[PDB]
Amino acid sequence: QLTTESMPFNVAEGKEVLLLVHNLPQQLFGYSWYKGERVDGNRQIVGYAIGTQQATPGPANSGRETIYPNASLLIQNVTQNDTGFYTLQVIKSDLVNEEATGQFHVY
Amino acid sequence: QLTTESMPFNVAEGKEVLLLVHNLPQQLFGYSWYKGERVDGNRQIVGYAIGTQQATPGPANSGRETIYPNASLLIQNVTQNDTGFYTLQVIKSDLVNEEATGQFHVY
Repeated sequence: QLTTESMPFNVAEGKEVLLLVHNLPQQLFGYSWYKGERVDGNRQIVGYAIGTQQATPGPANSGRETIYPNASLLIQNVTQNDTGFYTLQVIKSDLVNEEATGQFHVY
Repeated sequence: QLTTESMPFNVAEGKEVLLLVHNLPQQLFGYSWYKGERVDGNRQIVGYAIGTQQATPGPANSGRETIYPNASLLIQNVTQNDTGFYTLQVIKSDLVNEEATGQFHVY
């Protein structure tokens, strides 16, 4: 059920893009965003815990990523290298997690 | 740094194998074992919350696997088709997750 959408999909280099998160599961611990099509802690952008309400930057964090409590990912000042796919992992309390993947284009 | 290693790597058809998990990072949530070299909710074997102590079987559960508090995974009555890769995801509490992938063969 979990899906993500870009807003706007096509983004002008310089201003922001919003990756909305739809159909969030229930029973949640936190979120994890990754740069790419797969879940990879080596390319993790940010890790946010709901209970502690504090986010931790991953290896691929550029400082331009503000995360929202609904796991939505905002990227201000989009670079041509910020283009491509973005993967979200929603960590459920029963450790049976869910992942969605989205993308946006940059000119 | 989180690594795993099959023990033994070369397994006799029908016998047992253990995927030792060490270099475990402190401050954890729980574990998730997947069948394959990628983290993927459908090929999930087991999910374990270390504070609920609860262990929920995934869609890839064959009832031969057993996860331990030390995150290790043991597979009994090993068939030859199991020859492949297994991915453990260690969920931190800062939600910056670590992953290790194990390998074992059956002769």
